[PDB]
Amino acid sequence: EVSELTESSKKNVAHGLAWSYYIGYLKVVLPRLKECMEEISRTNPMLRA
Amino acid sequence: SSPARLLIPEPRAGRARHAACVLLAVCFVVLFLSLAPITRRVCTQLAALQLGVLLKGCCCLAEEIFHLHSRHHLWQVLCSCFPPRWHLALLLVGGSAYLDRLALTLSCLCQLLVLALGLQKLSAVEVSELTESSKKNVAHGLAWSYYIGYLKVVLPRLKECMEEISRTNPMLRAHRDTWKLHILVPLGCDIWDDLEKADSNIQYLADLPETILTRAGIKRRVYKHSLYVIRDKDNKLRPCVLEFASPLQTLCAMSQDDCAAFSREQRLEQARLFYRSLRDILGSSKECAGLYRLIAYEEPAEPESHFLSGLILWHLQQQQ
Amino acid sequence: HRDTWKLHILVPLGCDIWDDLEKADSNIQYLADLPETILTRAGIKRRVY
Repeated sequence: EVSELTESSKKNVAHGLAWSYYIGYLKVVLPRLKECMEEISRTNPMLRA
Repeated sequence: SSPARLLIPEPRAGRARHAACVLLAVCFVVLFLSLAPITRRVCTQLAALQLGVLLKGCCCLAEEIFHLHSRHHLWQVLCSCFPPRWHLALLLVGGSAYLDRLALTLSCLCQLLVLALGLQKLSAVEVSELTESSKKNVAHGLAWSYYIGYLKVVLPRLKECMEEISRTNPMLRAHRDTWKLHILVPLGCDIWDDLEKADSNIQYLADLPETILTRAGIKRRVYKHSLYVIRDKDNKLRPCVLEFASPLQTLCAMSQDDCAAFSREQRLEQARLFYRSLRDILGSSKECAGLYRLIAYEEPAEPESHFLSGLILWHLQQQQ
Repeated sequence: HRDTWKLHILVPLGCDIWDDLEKADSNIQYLADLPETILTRAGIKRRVY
């Protein structure tokens, strides 16, 4: 029964989109943000504020 | 407080069991107010209600006999069809039989008539709970995301890319019936970054540099595909356009994470389901009518150093 | 300040050039420096904006 329930629903796309977005983009671009912004913060006082 | 307003549906608190328990306590309290042989009738009715799941399991195994070889390969089929909480049902049936067959006949008649008519179905609450409780069903989402993001934007623009490639070197102009992108989807999760290293007979022929640029999350289109040359036997050489499935790398990275708690058997099942979903999605499409050929293989137990090359050569031969 | 809307050019009669002009004198400090990439395609330099 549980196997048929998993197979039949072809529209459970939310979990797939969430995990795909996470692994593909956020796990690889998020950590290198503070270091990428500090260099601009060195010359722009507005970002430093 | 908040300019907007959100009502996030937090999951069920599971207080239905508490309501059932308090109702049962109320029933016991009522029975206390205002006898012994009625326990036999209660047990017989419990056995009559329990034999329904036994009938359902028998029917399920009768239907799963053909899928036995494909999924379970004899004990596994009956283990899957029958819920493990069935020994007490057999005990109740045996006790009812020993205590006493018209009653059993009418009880089983009613049970299997209800089962066959299919008037007992699932309401919205339980199906929604099952939908939102199974956290790991990324197969369909990954298939749809892959198709929309990649396969619906580069497959139509495949004739012109290879046309300029053939303009650069007319070698692949001779082969015109194999002008479609080949996709490799191993049922495991291993992915080779240097496909020339996976097999000794696969060698590059043309790979022009290209930069993949994303501006605020918007990915730029890909205008180049890597052309290869699979060495046949000492008769000729054949070119190809080869790719791997990024969602399989997604499954691999999911399995690597500790917080995901994603195992190996689940990974295999999800990979097979993703393969089936992608095949069914591409089968009923229009833009990608015949501009693709996806190859699914399971790595063999015996060590073969030229397995993939032979498989793709066979796919090319049937392609012709 | 509207009457000082013109580019200033420093030409020392020697040849010393400071890469960080904020370090040449203690009273010169940045106010705005947005990132920009200088691209030359086959010797053709892109305009500076």
